[PDB]
Amino acid sequence: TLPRVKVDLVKPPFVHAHDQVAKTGPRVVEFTMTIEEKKLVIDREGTEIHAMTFNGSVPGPLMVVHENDYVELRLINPDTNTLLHNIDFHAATGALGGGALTQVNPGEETTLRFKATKPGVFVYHCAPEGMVPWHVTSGMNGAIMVLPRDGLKDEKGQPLTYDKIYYVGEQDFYVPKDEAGNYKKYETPGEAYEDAVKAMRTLTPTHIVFNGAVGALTGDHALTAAVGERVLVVHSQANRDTRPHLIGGHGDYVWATGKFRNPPDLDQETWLIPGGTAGAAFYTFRQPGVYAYVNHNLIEAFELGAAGHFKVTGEW
Amino acid sequence: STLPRVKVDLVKPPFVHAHDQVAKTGPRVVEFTMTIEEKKLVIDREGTEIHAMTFNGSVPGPLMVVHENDYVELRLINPDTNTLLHNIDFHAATGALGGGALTQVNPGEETTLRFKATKPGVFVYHCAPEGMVPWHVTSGMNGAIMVLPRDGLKDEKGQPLTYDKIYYVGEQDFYVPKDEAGNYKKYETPGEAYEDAVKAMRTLTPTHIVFNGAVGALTGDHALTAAVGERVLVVHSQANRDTRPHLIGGHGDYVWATGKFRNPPDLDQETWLIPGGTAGAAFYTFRQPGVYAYVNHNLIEAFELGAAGHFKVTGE
Amino acid sequence: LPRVKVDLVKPPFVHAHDQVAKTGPRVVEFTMTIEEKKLVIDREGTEIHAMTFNGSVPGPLMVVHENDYVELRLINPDTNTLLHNIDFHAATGALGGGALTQVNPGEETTLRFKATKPGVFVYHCAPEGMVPWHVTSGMNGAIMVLPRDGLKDEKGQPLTYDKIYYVGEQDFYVPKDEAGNYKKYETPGEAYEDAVKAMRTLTPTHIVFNGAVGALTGDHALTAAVGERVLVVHSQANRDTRPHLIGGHGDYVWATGKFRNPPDLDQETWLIPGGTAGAAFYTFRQPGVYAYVNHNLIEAFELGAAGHFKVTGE
Ligand SMILES: [Cl-]
Ligand SMILES: [Cl-]
Ligand SMILES: [Cl-]
Ligand SMILES: [Cu+2]
Ligand SMILES: [Cu+2]
Ligand SMILES: [Cu+2]
Ligand SMILES: [Cu+2]
Ligand SMILES: [Cu+2]
Ligand SMILES: [Cu+2]
Repeated sequence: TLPRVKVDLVKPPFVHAHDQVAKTGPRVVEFTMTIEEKKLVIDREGTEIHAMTFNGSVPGPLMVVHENDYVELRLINPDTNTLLHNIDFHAATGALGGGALTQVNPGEETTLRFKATKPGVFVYHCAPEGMVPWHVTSGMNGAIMVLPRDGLKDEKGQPLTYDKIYYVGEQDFYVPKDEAGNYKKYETPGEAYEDAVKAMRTLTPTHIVFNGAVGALTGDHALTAAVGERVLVVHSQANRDTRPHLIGGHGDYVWATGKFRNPPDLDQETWLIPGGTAGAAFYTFRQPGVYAYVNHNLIEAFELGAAGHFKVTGEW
Repeated sequence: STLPRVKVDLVKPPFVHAHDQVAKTGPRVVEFTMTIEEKKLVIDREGTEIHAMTFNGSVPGPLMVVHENDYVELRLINPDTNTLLHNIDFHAATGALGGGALTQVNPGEETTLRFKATKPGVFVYHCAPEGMVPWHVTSGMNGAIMVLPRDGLKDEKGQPLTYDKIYYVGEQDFYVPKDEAGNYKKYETPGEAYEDAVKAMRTLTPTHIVFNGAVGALTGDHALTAAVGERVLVVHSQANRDTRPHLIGGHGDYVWATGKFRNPPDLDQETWLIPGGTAGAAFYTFRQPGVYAYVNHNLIEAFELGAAGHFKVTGE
Repeated sequence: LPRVKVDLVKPPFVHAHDQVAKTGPRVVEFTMTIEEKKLVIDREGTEIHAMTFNGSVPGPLMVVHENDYVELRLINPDTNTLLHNIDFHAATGALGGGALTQVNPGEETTLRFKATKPGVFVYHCAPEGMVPWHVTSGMNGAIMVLPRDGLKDEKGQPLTYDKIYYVGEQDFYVPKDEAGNYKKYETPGEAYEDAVKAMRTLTPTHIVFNGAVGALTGDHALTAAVGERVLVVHSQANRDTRPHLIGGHGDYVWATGKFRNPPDLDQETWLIPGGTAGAAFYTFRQPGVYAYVNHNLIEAFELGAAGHFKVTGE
C-alpha cells in the first residue's frame, strides 16, 4: 500500500540526493548493490589487498531514508565473486529472515526489507558465519542514515539544516607480512585467509584509511565547502574505535554515537566513535583555507593513513 | 547498628540474586559473603589453562545488588588453601582506596567490610593488592555491584523502566604467556607464573577476551534466555580494558554507558563504549523471537578472541 | 580592546585566575619558549629527547574567559635543532593567515585567536610531516576557556573550586634494540627512524603523568584538604585515557571537556578521547591518600599512569 521510490547510490564520500525534511509520509525506498571482490591498492607503496566491497567501493555507499520508511535492498552477488556474503544492518530489528534467507553465494541475489524505526546513522556490514572479522576488515561495511521525519534539531529543539553532507568511512586493514617484513600479495581472497586471521589477532592495524586508501580524501579529492556553509559529516567505523577531529574547526553539534533521539553535544574538539558505530558531526565554516580531518590518534592519522583534507573557499 | 539487616545469597553469573527493583523498605544493612578461590581454569576450546584468582570461584565474581543508601556489609574469606594475599576495592565506596586498604587478608583469614552505597549505578569491584594490582585483576578477580535508585530505573523523561530479566555479563581480558615455540605455558602455582604474566601484560595485547570466564561460556546451552515482550537489563563490566557491547539484531533502547543512574540514559544505541574500570547497563525489549548474539564490537576481539555470547528468544 | 600579560607556571599547578570574570573581554598575553632536551622518564634511568613548551611535559595550562583573545608569543631559541609549529584546538581557522607560524631555531612568532568556545582544549605541536613524533615526544598541553559566569552543574547552579590541578598524560614510544634494551641517541634527529618504527607499533613503552613515572607521587603528590572542591583537568593529545580517582569519584565530569554541555554525575571512571582534554570536579570527604590512575591497570601500574593525592582533615 506504501508508495515506492528508487534511489541511485553514489560512491562515497558523496551522498545520493534526498530531502532533510521529508516531503511525504512513510515510503518504501528501493536500493540496489552489487558485491564486488577485487584487488585494491591502499597506500603509496603499491601495497595490494583483496578487498570485499559493496558497489566496488570502500566504504560502501551511504543510504538515506526517513524514520519509519521501509528500506528495501536488492543485494546481488555475481558469479565473478568467489565468496559467500551476508549483509547485516544495525538499523534493523531481528534476523531479517534468517541467515539461510539473507545469505548470498556467488551467482545468487536476494532482496531485504526492514522498517527503519529508529532515527540516526547506523553501520551496516557483512556478517558471514565464522568469517565476520575478515570481511569487515576487508572493506565490507558502510552506513545508512535514518533522518527524523522533519530533519535534524539542535539541543534546544530548533532545526539544523545542512548545505552539504559527506560520508567518511574509516577502515582498518591488517595486511600480513612475511619474515623479511615485506607485505604479502595473494591471487585470490581465500589464499589470504590463513595469514589474515593471524594478522588480525595482533589487534594492530597496518593501515587505517578514509575512503579506501591513504590520501583518498586529499589532493584533488579533498572534501569541499564554502565559508558560511553548514556541513554534516557522517563518520563510521565498523570494527575499531576512532576519534574524529577537524583541524582548525570543531564539531558544533555532534552525535558521537549517532542516534538523533538524543540531543547533540556542543563545541566538541574531538569525539569518540566506538567500533561498530556511526557518528555525525555538524559544523559551519567561518573561514577559508585548508582544514584537515583526522583520527586524533596522530600516529594512526599521519603514519597509518587516517587523514583527509577540506578545501574551503570564500573571503577571509 | 540501628539499621535493620537482611541476608542475601550470591549466585553465579550471568544470573543475579533475588531483589526488588523498587525498594520495599528503607535503608538496610545488606549482608554478603564471598570466598576467594585460586584455581586452574580452562578458558578456551583448545583446553588452554590458567591460574585464575576468583571471588566465590567464578569469573567474573557475582553481581551484588543493593539500594541507594543501604549499607553494604561484605564478609570476605581467604581460606588457607589459597596462597596469596587478596583484598577488595569497590568503586562504589568512598575513602580507604575503595576499601582496598582495609581488606587485606592472607590465606586462613577473613575480614568484614562495610560502606554506604551513596551513589546509584553499576560499579566495578576488583582486587587491588599493592604491587600486584593488574596481575590479580587480569587473573579474574573482579565483579560488579548495582546500587539501584530507591525508586528503580527511569527513562530520559523520568518515567519508570521495569525489567523482567537481568543478566550480568563480565568481560575478561586474559594475557596468557607463550614460549619461544609459540605455545601457551602452564605452571605449578600462581606465584610461579608472575614473571611471564607481567611480560605478557606489558604487550597490551590480550590472548583472550571472554564473557563469563571462557570462550563460548554464554553460547549454546548456557545462552542467555528471554521471551518476546520481556524487558531485559544487561549489566556489562570490564575492570581493565575498554569494551563496546552490541546486541546483534537488537539495540540498547536505554543505555547508561558509564553506568551512573542519576544521568539520563542514552536512547537507541547500536553500540556503546564502556571504559576500562567501568560497569555499564543496557535496557532492551525483545520484539522478534530468535537467537540474538551479544558481542564486543571490535569483531576481531569478539569472533577471534572469544568476546561473544548468545541470546535465545522465544515467542511469535 | 584591553591587554593583560600573565605568567605561566609549571604543571600540575595553574596560574592564578578568576572563575567568574571580573571584567569584560580582553587580550590575554602568554609567552612560551620551546625547549628540546634529554629527559629521564622512569626509575630505570631511561632517557629520551623531549620536545617541550617551557621546558616541561606537559606544557603549561593557559586560562582565559570565553570571548577573550589569546595572544601567544612562541619562541624557538637557536639552541634547538628542529622547527616547530603550535596548533590550538580552541582556535578557529588556521591562525597564521597572512604569515606562516612555523618557527625554525632562532625565530619567534606571535599568535592570536578568539576563544569563542568554553571548555578545556588540547594544544600541541603540528609540524608539517612530523606531527606524531613531536606530540609523542611531549610537545602538547591544554588551555582552559572558562564560561564568563564560571562553571555550572547540571541544574544550572554554580560550581566553584578551591583547587585546580592539570594532569597531562603522555604516551612514549622509546625504541628498543636487538636485545630489547632502550636505545639512546645524541640528538633528536638521530632517533627519527627508530621513533617512527616504535610509534607504528601503536604500543607505548611508557604512559606517564607530568612527564615521568612517579612524577606526581611522594613529595610531588597532589594535595587537598577534606571539604575542598578540586577541579582536575586531564589531557591526552594522542591516545585514549580513562581517569579514575581511587577511593573517590568524579562528582561532576565533562569527559570531553566542553562546558556548554551539562556535566555527567557520579562517574567512577570516564573516557577522555585522544586529542581531547577533560575536566573532573570532586569534593574530598575523607582524609588519607588517594590514587589517581588511568584505569587500564596495566598502563597505570606497569607503564606509569598513576599519581597520588595526599588529603588532610578529620
Ligand atoms: Cl589537530
Ligand atoms: Cl552485528
Ligand atoms: Cl581502583
Ligand atoms: Cu562479505
Ligand atoms: Cu555489527
Ligand atoms: Cu587478588
Ligand atoms: Cu579500580
Ligand atoms: Cu614541535
Ligand atoms: Cu590536534
